[PDB]
This record gives sequence, structure tokens and C-alpha cells, in this order.
Amino acid sequence: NLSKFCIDMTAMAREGKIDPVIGREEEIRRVIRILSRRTKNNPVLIGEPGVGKTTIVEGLAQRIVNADVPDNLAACKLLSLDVGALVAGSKYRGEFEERMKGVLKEIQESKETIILFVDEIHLLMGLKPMLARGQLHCIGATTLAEYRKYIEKDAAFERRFQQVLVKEPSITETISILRGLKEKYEVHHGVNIADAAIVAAANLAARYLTSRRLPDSAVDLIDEAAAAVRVARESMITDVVGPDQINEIVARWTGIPVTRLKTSEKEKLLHMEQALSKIVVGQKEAVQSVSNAIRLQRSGLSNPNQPPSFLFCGPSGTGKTLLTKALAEFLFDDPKSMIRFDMSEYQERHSLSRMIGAPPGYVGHDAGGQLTEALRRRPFSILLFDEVEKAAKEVLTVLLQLMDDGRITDGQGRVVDAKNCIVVMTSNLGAEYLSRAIDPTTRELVMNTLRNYFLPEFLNRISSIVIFNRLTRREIRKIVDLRIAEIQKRLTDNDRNVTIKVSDEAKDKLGAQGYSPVYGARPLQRLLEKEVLNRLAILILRGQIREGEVACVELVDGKVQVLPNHPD
Amino acid sequence: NLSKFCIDMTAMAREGKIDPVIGREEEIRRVIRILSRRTKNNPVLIGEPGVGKTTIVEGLAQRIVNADVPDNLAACKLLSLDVGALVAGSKYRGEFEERMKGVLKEIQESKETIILFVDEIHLLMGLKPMLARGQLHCIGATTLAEYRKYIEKDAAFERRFQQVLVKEPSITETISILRGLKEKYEVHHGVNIADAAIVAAANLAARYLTSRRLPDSAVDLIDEAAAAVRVARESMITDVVGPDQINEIVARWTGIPVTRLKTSEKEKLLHMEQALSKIVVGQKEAVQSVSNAIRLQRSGLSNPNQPPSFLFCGPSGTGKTLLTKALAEFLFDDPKSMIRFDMSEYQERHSLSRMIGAPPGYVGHDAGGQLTEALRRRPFSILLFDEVEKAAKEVLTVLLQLMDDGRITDGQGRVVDAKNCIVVMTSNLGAEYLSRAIDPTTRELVMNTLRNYFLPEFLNRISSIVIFNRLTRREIRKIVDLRIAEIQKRLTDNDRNVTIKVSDEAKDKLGAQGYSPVYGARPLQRLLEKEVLNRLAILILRGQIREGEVACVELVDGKVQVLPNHPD
Amino acid sequence: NLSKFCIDMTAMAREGKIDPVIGREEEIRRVIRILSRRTKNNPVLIGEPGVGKTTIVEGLAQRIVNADVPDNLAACKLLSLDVGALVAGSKYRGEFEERMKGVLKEIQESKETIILFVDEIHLLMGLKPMLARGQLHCIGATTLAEYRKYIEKDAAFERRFQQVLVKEPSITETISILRGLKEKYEVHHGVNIADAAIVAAANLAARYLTSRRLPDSAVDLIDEAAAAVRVARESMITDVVGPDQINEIVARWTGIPVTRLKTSEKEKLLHMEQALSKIVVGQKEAVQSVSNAIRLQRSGLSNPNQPPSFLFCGPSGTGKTLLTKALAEFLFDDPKSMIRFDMSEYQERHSLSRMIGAPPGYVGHDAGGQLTEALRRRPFSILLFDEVEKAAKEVLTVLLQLMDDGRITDGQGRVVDAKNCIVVMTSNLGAEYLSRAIDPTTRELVMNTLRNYFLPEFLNRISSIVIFNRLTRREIRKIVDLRIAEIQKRLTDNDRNVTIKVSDEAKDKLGAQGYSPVYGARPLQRLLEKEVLNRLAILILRGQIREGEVACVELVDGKVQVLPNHPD
Amino acid sequence: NLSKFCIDMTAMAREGKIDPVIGREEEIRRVIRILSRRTKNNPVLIGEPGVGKTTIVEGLAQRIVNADVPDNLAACKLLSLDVGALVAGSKYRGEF
Repeated sequence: NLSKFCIDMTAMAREGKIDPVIGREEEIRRVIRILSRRTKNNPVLIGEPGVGKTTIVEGLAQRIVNADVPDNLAACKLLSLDVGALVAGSKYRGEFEERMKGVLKEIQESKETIILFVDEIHLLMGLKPMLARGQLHCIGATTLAEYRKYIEKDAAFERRFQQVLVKEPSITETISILRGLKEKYEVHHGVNIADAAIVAAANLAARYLTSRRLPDSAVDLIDEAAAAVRVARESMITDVVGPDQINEIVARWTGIPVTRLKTSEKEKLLHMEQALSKIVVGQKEAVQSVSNAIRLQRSGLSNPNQPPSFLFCGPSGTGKTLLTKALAEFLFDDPKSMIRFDMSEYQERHSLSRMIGAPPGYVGHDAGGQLTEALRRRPFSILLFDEVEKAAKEVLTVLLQLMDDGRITDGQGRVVDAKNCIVVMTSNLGAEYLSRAIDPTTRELVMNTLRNYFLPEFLNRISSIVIFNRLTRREIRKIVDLRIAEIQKRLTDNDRNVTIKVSDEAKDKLGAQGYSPVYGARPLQRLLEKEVLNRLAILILRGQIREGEVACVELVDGKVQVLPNHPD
Repeated sequence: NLSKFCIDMTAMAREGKIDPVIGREEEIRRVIRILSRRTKNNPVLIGEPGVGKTTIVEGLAQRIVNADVPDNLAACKLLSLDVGALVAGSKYRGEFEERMKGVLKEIQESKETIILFVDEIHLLMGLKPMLARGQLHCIGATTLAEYRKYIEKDAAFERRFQQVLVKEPSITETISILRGLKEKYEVHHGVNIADAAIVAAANLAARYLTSRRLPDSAVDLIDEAAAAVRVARESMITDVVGPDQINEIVARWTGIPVTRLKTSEKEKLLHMEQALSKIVVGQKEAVQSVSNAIRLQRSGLSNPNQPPSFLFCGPSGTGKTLLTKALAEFLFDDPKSMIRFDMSEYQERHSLSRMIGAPPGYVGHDAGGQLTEALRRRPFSILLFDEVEKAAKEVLTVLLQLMDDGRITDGQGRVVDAKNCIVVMTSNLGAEYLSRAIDPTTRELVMNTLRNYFLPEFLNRISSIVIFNRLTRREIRKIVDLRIAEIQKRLTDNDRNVTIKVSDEAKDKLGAQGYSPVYGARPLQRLLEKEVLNRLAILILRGQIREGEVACVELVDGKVQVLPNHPD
Repeated sequence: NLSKFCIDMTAMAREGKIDPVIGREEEIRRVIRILSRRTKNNPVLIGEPGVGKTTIVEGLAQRIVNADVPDNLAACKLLSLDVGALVAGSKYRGEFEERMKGVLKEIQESKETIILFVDEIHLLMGLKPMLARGQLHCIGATTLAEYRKYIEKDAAFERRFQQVLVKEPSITETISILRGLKEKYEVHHGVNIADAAIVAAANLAARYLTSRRLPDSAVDLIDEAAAAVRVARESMITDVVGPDQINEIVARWTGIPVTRLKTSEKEKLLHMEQALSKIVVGQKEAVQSVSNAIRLQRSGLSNPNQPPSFLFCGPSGTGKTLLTKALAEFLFDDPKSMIRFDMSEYQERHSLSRMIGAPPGYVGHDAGGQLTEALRRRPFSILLFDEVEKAAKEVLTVLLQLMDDGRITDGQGRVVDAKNCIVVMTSNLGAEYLSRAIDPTTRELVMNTLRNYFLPEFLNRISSIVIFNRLTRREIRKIVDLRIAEIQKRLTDNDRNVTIKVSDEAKDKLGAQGYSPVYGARPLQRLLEKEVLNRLAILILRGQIREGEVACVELVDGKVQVLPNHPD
Repeated sequence: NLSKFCIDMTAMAREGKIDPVIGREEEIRRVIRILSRRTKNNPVLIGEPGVGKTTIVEGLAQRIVNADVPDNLAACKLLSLDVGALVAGSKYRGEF
């Protein structure tokens, strides 16, 4: 028996050893149709890594062995290749090819019509199976990449193969197939599940694990997750899988407390400005506006195809970048979700390859376009593009393609999908009117400046064009108060606890200094940090300042100096 | 005997396993003739993917087997190795060349008259049987490009060969080819079809799926029909194929109602004004003008090789952009069928390289050809160009040499087809002559100030001469009403239902406001959108105007504002 | 039965033949969960070799035999595989392959469920146990490198498997392991120990960059030293192992003086500035800044993970290199701690990639990029960074990340951060701005320069910024005086021992001849060598000066000559 | 260590394979004090071709090796790089 590398799934059907799967049924009938297609019986699938496309094939074979398909196929048979154990059981070609030939005749002398499948089928190309004369029956499945690079290249294959593209799973239909596997899995150890828990878990892998992604793979991951959950429950403890544990485990996989996640994504929409003010202050109006706009996107009352768009028109120190990051965090629960891009790093036009990718005949195809790659990695994020006035107008047009539509394509045919992120932009090109005051006229005149800067349609993409304001004394004082709070935090990080006591005029002088004409107070932050921390730690380790005291931050002699309370 | 690599076509001829496509006899005659060419016996066929010139050589083999050939060719054995059949068993080029010799030994063994064929035969370049004086006979085919890449190089080989062009099959000929195939396939499936529906299908594959190539594509279609049958008939009585299933599949590959396909393409012609009005309003004169122009195009009474062209003189977006859009989505029935081109970037000579190309050894030539692949993939499309007068004069030169001839050279070295394109130049170089009201003088003033810009005959190959205007306040308000209508539509898209009640007062207000001498009020679209979307979504996420609750879009004190229905 | 070489660890457990190891319990529960599920029953241990890396499924078996394990898994029975024991049949797979064949079924003939251990199976395969579809239970112990090499490559491997993380058994936690193992090593060797002796042993072993991993070195050296003490005792002497013994043991194993084991590395960190001066002086701000910063990282008041980070400017090699080396010795008394890194090379991006590991393609798979290489091999080292502005921005971001306690996956995969390395960066051309004295003025311009050429947060997390001044006369004198004292000493190394007294005024002329406003302390050593060593050799081989003399050297006519005492 | 393209003029002096040139010695002091400067000590000689301005440069070096030096330039090394053959001989400017 030269089934040494194949076993019959249809047997397991007649042996009741494989469950069914749902979805793709129309595609199943598409398959069968092609299986009777005269010019090419043998189709090919295009599936993201190992969803269980196989399972689709076996549900097909199941309906078959349930006597429900055309006779030309109802009398057929299906094996399951181990392409590995062939390319691994033999040394190299020469005998691997010989084992092939050995099975082929047996296939050539199959007592009835039969089908095989080959996972990663492109393996055979990375030719020999040129005996396919119609009496042979196989299908394929891989990413568009391998299919293109190996089988799409072949003449006879093309003339004898059919793309069968599948698509990403969908939330509701997942929910369904989840309910489906629910029973068999509950049988697997004898405890049942909570429905809303499943719904949640699904949505958690949807909005989350945004790198560990879902050809329904991440679905099965939710599933094995629930499995581990019941195992914990296997170790009072009800029979149903509690949502609490769902959250605990998605956390233990990503590290976020459950509170940050059960916000309905709208409870946050009730206190966005709260959090932001708690972080950044100075353009509370811009805060409210951007919150409204992102709600529009989130409420979908706008075009459900134009992702949000924002440009900033102020200097740093105020919190612009601090805004961007705190925004993302409050909206995505991860700081690293930020992805930075410099238009100085893309003022070079030919860098479009590093931007999106390059044709395989370009040396830069070693990586491609890291931005598009992070896109492939990051559905849920916000994307940084600062000071475009130098950047290429063509990559700008690509940003457009994104904006008006929600996606672009690469250089290698691989289109992208960005229906879940936001573009953010910044400017500081209005330093002319930039003053400490409210004169929206000046704001409007800088707006005219930006209008004449570049293409008007580009403006017609930035919905709520927002501009900053030179930080008034009061808000500076507030940021310094938050600074001393940060210092007290860092102190309290351990049993080191001595009450910071900053003089008012100390802070006032600190700020009056720290307003750099350009760089903002971000330098002053680190400067005063050095100022304190140095003599602070000095008096700490030296015992000149000891625990349980008042860190009397004193601007003595018109300059901040950490006054100890004990000698050396 | 290493004759395995070839295949005796004449065998299956004897076994009758072959089914000849018909027509193209004269070409086969040409073949025979070159087979009598004592100088260069070996010809070379040249065609395109899909046409399977394999078909042709098989038909020649057919005329062999029935002894209906010139007896100088009677005993000739016609076989064909695959070059891939030797790319497989090759541990190195030497071993490649080893098997080459081995078979060639059997080959050079002059047992009886024998003739060979090789597909992609250029691949032998990248040869070994340059020893072939012509004591032997072979034949092959490939694209023009790699042929020029490889065979053009050697004097000997290129001289020994004869370049023959297969040519594109006639649509009427394809129907005849389908006929001869009909009974065969029907036997293969036990089905019947109406010849006329088949003709329709053919014409459909013609008008779409340009990715593929007739006729084998149309075959594929019929195969899919048989597939749907072999589902249905075996799932009163449903046994035959109507146009319905054809339509199902053309839709499944284009996503379009059979309505838009079951057209005959005459009523749409007779009623384009209807659709337009229901899309665009304000240039009825140009509407009917372009309508009759494209009618003349389809009438046949037009010049057989003069694709259309339409002058634009007016502000942008006012409908003319929307016009072009509607033109696409209604005539060719695809939005993307429009390909914009900003001549503002084509005011440079190197923009000729960037658009169509230049001699192959340049940097811009790779950007060029944007029209070439466009037409190849989209015959039925339109070519947008904006403010062309500023574009470099060689750009306008090559654009002309296209539009006149319906074909233009490219930097790659070829002249594309354009028999289904439409020329579009767009600007408002004299629109400022006008008020909100039509005077032929300002019209004639633009006539002069534009015919001057070039050869007025360069403007006199344009299919027409067309201007625009500044919309009447009343029809301004009309397109406003259109807007608010699509906005109420967007409202109804989500289950939140609220009645847009745009007061004629607010109507006039917004209209006049956004009405600007630059683009009319196209930016006002987004302006009023901000005016409404903002407030409505505010009250949506605040809980003020509930479902159904009115949105009286009313102008209060010179500032339109929706009265909050229920204050917070 | 093929119980030839496997080991059912249930026996070793029941008969107590296993020592109770503690630590890493989460992994125990988690792998239990892995065993329970249906999709990925079998995990694999990922990690470099180690007693802990080995003694894992042991403690699992112990929790098993103690009946504190899942019931559905309680029935299982331990097992393990021995590669070297089974492969003893032949050279290649061969009968050893048939040995694996014979043992495969053995679980099928196990009515009671069994659980096996097979590490390194990826070597045993990269195919056989494709039958692991629900019929067996096993685990392996390997590394992520070899995992990606063999197992990750097969999708089915994943589809049956997951990973596990054993990355870092903490230093204090390795000490805790040994705190438990105290009594066991006692009853083995029959010798008490002062726990703190083993503590410090482990601490220094950690400071000592051995290929042995953190607990690996611990078990190894502690148990061999216990064997040494137990054999020395039978041949005062109490059972308590002497701490001094272990101190000198490790001191000689590394070759570093036991003096490092003294000084507590605390007071030497308080009086560090003494040594700092005693190498080079003239920049009090340097010594104070860096010493207080390193004490700060030691005191943990700052971020307790990233070590302090420094950037400097001004002169070149005038002591900055000297500073690097001197500090390397101050911390660790070892030159190899210093690691060179040159930014003149890494201007290129592929240079960056090669500096950070190596993909399997595009480059030979080296163990890691020279930088990442050194980081992986040696965690107690010096991170030099010269003229970093020469390099490109991407590696700048890399080093930002690293400074912030960051780490990046490498070719081997493991991320590496400077857990105990010392980082520093350099700028230039400040001194040219720095006029004679230190001013405040120039430092503002140069710090703003640093800002506007780089990233503000990138300048954050940097300890401080210290610049120097062109060397004065006093300091020139001192540095050259100590230099020539070193000269005298290193020639005294040579048995020829003449004393050296030179004209301090000729020394003044010497330094003025030597010091440059550009290269400072770099050339003078060369100059002194040139003037001195050959004079010495000529005089000694000349007899004009022999031992017991004074190497009097005096300036004469702008020339300073080593005046002899015994002319020919 | 690609000094291969450059010759240690100072060595050649100490090698003594050179010819002691005279005249323009005040110019020697000129360029000497120039090199003593810190403002901009890197001068260019206004030189008509064919004057053997080379000979001048080498006279400079020769005096340099022999205590005829402002002590700041005690052990500076005048060397000689064939800039011409270096630049023009490169068929591709990248290697250049």
C-alpha cells in the first residue's frame, strides 16, 4: 500500500472522527463546480495561513459521502498528503521522485476516481507532476505570494489551475461558528460556556491581539483560550465559562487590567476630554473637536470609508506629541501603538519603496515598505506624518488614497487595508502669528497660509484642522505642578518618601526661564529634573537629607537649590 | 527510449483525442509554406497568451493524420517536448545539456521524416542544437518581447526562422468557434444552450474580463454554465442554459445587476440626460452635446478611428468632475474607469518620459506608459487631463498623436490601442469673464484666448468645443437640495432616523456663502457638511433629537443652526 | 519491550529519586493546561541549556506523584527519551530510525495513558510522529533559535503545539534556588556553608560573563567547590565552607584580583571620584556627574532598569577614551569590559542590519551582529559610541530604545538590553566653539544644536552632558609627569633599572611642543616614546648610562637630550 | 592603513634624498607663522605653474625636520599625496 504518505479524511467522515465547519458553503459549491470544470478540474485556494481550509475540503468530502454531490464526484475519493514525509522521508530528489512515481501509477491505476490535496502545495515548486491528464485531481491553497511566485509563473499550471480566493472571517459569522464548536469543545471536558463571554472574547481578539491576527486563526486562538480557561475551571466554580476569566487570560496574553477594556468603547467617549486634560492642556477646544470627529468615525455617521484625519499647527512642549500618544493609549490601550514617520526621512521621492515596498526586481525588496508592513501588523493605531512640506507629493497622494478610501496598494500588487487606524499630522509653520493670547483671525490667517501651502483637496481631507497656542503662564504652572507630582511618584516608587515642597516663585522662575522660543519647555523639564535630582540624591545618600522629611525645594539666592537639613 | 519528453500529437490525432478550433487555415497554409522553405524551414509563430497556438499546431497534426497534407510531410512525426520537461531532470546545466544531447542523439538519428515543436521555444536561449542545419524541422511560438530578447541576438538562429503573427480572433469567428465546441461540451455534460445566449456571452466576455483573452475565455464561460447545470440538474425541468446564468457569472466577476448588462446599450443612450440630471445639473447644453457626440461614435457614421474628446471651460467640481464620474459609471459602468492626470506636473519635458516614456535607458521612462497598461487592461475607459495648456508642448504633442490616431507611441517601443478611450482636457482659463448668468462674446473671447494657445487645429481635432457657467442661484439651491437629500440618505443608512428640514432660508444662506468665484461652491459641500454633520452628531451623542425627531435646518440671525429639539 | 533507554520518571518520583526543585510554578500550571487542551496538547520548552532548563518536567512529575494534578491527566505515566542512547545503533537514522519506530507504537499498547519527554526532536526530524493527532503526550526542551530553524517551519507542528517561556531565572531567585538546595548539597557533600558565601559566589559569577547561564554557573561552580571542600576536609576544618576559598576560587577562575570581591562596590562608588581624577583631571563636572549618576542607578531612585546614559563633546581622545577605559577598570578591573563601537561604518542601513544579527537569507547566519554579538556574549561591558552623528537616524532610534532599557530581537531571536553594561556617546567640534575659560554661553548653542539635530526624548533618559576644555599648563605637566613615571616603571620591568629625573622646564617645553588645540593628550605619548626609548637603548647598549644611575635629560638649544654619564 | 597613496616627506628629508632649495625663505617664515595661527592656519600659496613650487614645499619640510620650527609644530608631518593620480585614475567616483 503506497498510502505511506496519505490517509483518507473521507474515511474519518465514514468514521465520524471530524466535526463539520460552517461558512464558505457557496465557495464549497464553487470548488465542486471547478472540480467538474472541463478545462481545469484542479482549482487553487488563496487562504491566509492554515485556517483549516482543509476543514472546508473535508466538509466538501462529507457532503459527498453524504450522497449529495454529482455522481462524477459522488463516486470519487480523497486522500491527505504528507508532503513533508515525502520531502523528508527520502534524502533528496532521485528517490523522493521515485516514491512519487511509485504512488503515481497506483494513482494511475486507482480502481476509481480519487482526489488528493497538498497543503502548502507550492512546496513541490518551492515540473515533476506533469502527468496530470484530467484523471488527476488536486487543489491548492497558499498566500497570494507563493501562488504568484511559483504556480502563477507556470504555463501549464495556469492553463490547468483556478484561483479560489477566500476572505477574512467576520464578527457575526465567527460568533456563529463559535457557537458551532461550542458543543464539541464543551464535550471535550464536560463544562459549558457563557455566550456573552464568547462574544466578548471574539471582540477582544478583534480589537486586540492586533498582531496575532485572524484568518480565523486568532478565532481558534480564542477557542484554545477558552479551553485553557475551562482547564483553570477544571482545576465555587460553575460549569459555564465566566467572562472574568476570559478577560484575565486575554490580559495575561497582553498585559492590561480588565477595567481598561470593559468600557463599551463609549464610556470612554463620556470622559475623553477628562483624560486628555489630565494629560495635556492648552487647546481644550481642539480636544473636544477631535473627540467629536473620532466619535463620528466610531459612530460611523460620516463616510464609513474615510478614516479620521488631523493636522496639528503648533510647537511641541505644549503636548502635541504627548497628545498623540495619550490619545492612542486612551483609544488603543497601548503606547507602542504609535508609529512615527519623518517627512525629512521621506522628502526623498525614491524612498517610496521603503514607504510601501518595491518590485521584486529591486534590491530594497529585502524588507519593502515598513509603513505598509506595520499596517499589516496594526489595524488599530494612529499614524504619524509630521511637516509634509518636504515630503514627496506622490507619497502624499498615497496618503490621500488612504484618506478618501481607507487603504492603498503596495508595489507588488499586495493591496493594503487600513479601515481601523487614523492619520495624524503636525505643523509649526505659523510662528508668524504665534503669540500668547484669543485671536482666531491670526488663526484664520495662518489657515490661509496653510491653504496656499499645498493642494486644496488635501485640505478637503483634513476635517478639523486644529492649531495650538503659546502656553499661558497659568498652564505652564499647572504642567510644573504635574512635574513635581511626577517627581513625587518616582520618589515613592520605593520607600524613599520625603515630601516635595516647591516654592511658588521657584516654579514661576523655572517657567519664565523654560519657555524656549522654539523648543518649548521639554528641555526645561529635564533641566529642572537634573537640578533637583542631583543634589536630591546627594543629600539622600549622604544623610544630609533623610527619610520622612520635607523635600523643601527652595529657590534660595534666586536659584533653585536643594537645601539639606543635616550636615556632612 | 527517451521520447518521453515529447508528445506525439499525431497519436491523439489517431486516437481522435483532439478537437480542432476552426478558421485560421490560411495561417496553417503559411506554416506549410515555410515547411517547404528550403532556406529557413523553421518558422516561428507569434501571438498572445490564451490563444493556445498549440491549437494551431494540433490542427496541423489533424491535417496530417487524415493524410490531408503535402506528402513531403506525409511520414513526418510531429512531437513536442516541453522545455520544462528538461528543466526538471537537471542537477546542472550540463545534465540539462546531457539530456539535451541524449534526446537529440535519438533526434539527430535520422530514422524517418520527423518535425518537432517547442512552446516558449525562446527558453532554449535562456542554443545547444545550433548544430541544427535544417536537416531537421521544428517550430515554436512566444510573445514578441522575449523573442526580440533572445532570438534577435544570434544571426544564425534569427535568420533560420520566420516571424508569423496569429492575430486577434474576430468576435463573429469566436461565436462560430463556440458553435463547433458546443456539441462537444454538451456531450461532456449532457446540457443544451441557446446559440443566441451564447453569442451574448461572447460579447460580454469581449466587453469585460479583458484580463483574459478570447476565445478560450468564452469557453471557460460556457464551462461555468455547464457547471451551474451539473449542479442544478443533479441537485420544469431545468436542463438548459439561459442568459441568466451567464449573467450570474459576469456579475460574480463584476458585481453589477444584469439590468446594467441586459441593456443592448441603446436605451441608456437615448436617456443619458435622465441619469445625468439625476446626478449632475447645470450644463444641459454640454450634456446633449456629448450625448450626440458619443452617439455618432457608436452610430458608425463617425470616423472609425477617432475616439471622442470634450473641451472643458469652467470651475472644477461644479459637476464637470462629477460629470466625468457619471460618464464612467454609466457608459462603461465603473467608477475607477477614470484616470486623472494633473498636467500641472506635466509642464516639464521629462514629464513625457514620466507619462508615456522615453528611450529605454532613462529614469523617467519607467514612470511612463501610464496610458499603455491602462488601455491594455481598460479598453473602455476615459483619459482625464487638467489644465493641459500648461503641460509641456511635447506632452500635448504625444497626446494629440494619440487622440487623432486613437493610438500613440510609447517610450517602450509600441503604439497602444485607444478605440474605446475618451479625451478630456479641463481648465477655466477664461471662466472669470462670466457672471451668475449666455453671452457669446465672453464665450468667443475664451474661444480666441484658447485657440491661440496652440494650433487651433489641435483644438479642431477635439470632438467638440464646450464651456461651463456660474450656476444660477436657483439651480445652486437645486444642487444644495440634492446634497441635503444624499445627506438625509446617509442619515437613513444608520438606524438613527431624523428629518432634514433645510429651510429655503438656510438653503440660500449656505449656497450664497459657499458660492465662490473659484469653484462655485464645491468646497461649500464640505462646509455645509461641517455645518450639519457636526450639530446633528452632537445632538445624536447628547440625546437631544431622538429617532424621527425633526431636524429643522433653519437659518437663525444670519447663522444657520438646528434648533435643539430637547435641551440637555 | 523497548524500555531500553527511556525513563518513566514516575518511578524516580515515587521512589523519591528526584530532588524537590522549586521556582517557576506558573510554567508548571501552564504546561499542564497545554496538556489538557485538544488543539495543542504537546508544548516544547524553549531555552538555552540549564539545570532549570532540564529540571522542569521533573517537578511536573513530582506534583503528579503527589496527586495534586488534574484527574483527567492524573492517570498518565511519565517517560523521557535519550537521543544518544537510541542512536548508538548506527551512524545516520538507520536502525535508530527503526528504534523510534518500535517505540512509537508502545504508547498505543498502553491502556493507561503515558506522557513522554523528547527534547531536540527537531534534530531527530530536521517527520515521524505525524501520528501525534491525539494518541500521545510529549514535550521537548530546546531554544527559540533551533525552534525557528526546524519546528516553526512546519505549519502542522504549530497546529499541534505552542511555546513556553523560561527566559530568565532571576539572580536573587537563583540565590533562592540555592537557598533551598543548601540542605541537599549539604547531605550530598556533608559540609555546611555560610549562605552568604554562596550568595556572593553567585553575585560575582553573575558579574562574570561565563557561557554558563545565570543558574547554570551557580550549580556548576558551587557544587564543584563543595566537592573540593569535602575532599579537602577529610584530607579546623569545620563543615562550613570557607567564604575566602570561594572568593579566591572565582578570582582565579576569571583571573581578576579578589580585591574586587572586597570594597563592597559601595564605598569605591562613593570615593570613585578619587580614582577618576587620578587618571585624568581638569573636569570636575565630568567626575561628579558620572559618579552621582552611577550611584543613582545603584540607589534605584531613578528608573531601576536602564543604566545611566551619557553623551559628551569638545576635545578628542584627550581623556575621553582614557575616561572610558579608566571607568571600565574602576567598575570591573578588566580591559575586555571596554568594547569598541565605531559609527563611521554604520552610516549604511545594511550595515545596521548586519550589526544587528543576520537573517538566514541575504547574509551568512552569524550568531549575531558584532554589537548584538558582544551584548549577547558579555552583559558586563562598556558601550562606546563615537561621533554618533555620523550615523543615520534608524540606528539612532535603535540606541534610543536600548538606552531606555530597550532590546531588539536578533538573529538568534532573544532580545538583549544592557542589563549591566555601561553606555556612552560622543559629539565633536564643540571645543572649536568653546573659547578659553568654562562659560555658560557656548553650551546653550551646542545643546540646542544637539536638540535640532536629533530627537528630544532621545536626548531624554541621558544622564547628563559634560564637555571639556583645551588642556592648560598645570594639567599638561601632571599628565605627562605621570606618563613618564609609567615609562620609568615599564622600562624597570626590563631588568635594566635606571632612575629617571628630567628637567621640569624641559618638560614644559616638551608639553608645549606636544599639546595641540586639536588632539591634546593623544600624540604626546608617541612623541615621548620617540624621544625617550631609543635614547635609553643607545645609552644602555653604549654603557654611557647603566643601572644605578639617573636618566638626566635636559633641554639644549630647543632640543632636550638624555645626557649620559660615561662617554666612550 | 592606506598611506600607500602618500609619501612621508619628512622621512624623505631624514632619508636625505632631497635637494636643499634656497630663496623665498621669508615666505617660509610667513607660512610658518601662519601655521602658528589659530584663526585660520591653513593657507594656500598663490603660485604660477612651473616654478617648482614643489621645491618650496620641500624646503619647508627640510627646515621643519631641523628645529627650524615653532614648537607647536614640533612633530607635525609634512607628507605627500599624489592627489591627481588619486582623483582622475578612479573610473568610478564612488571608489574615489
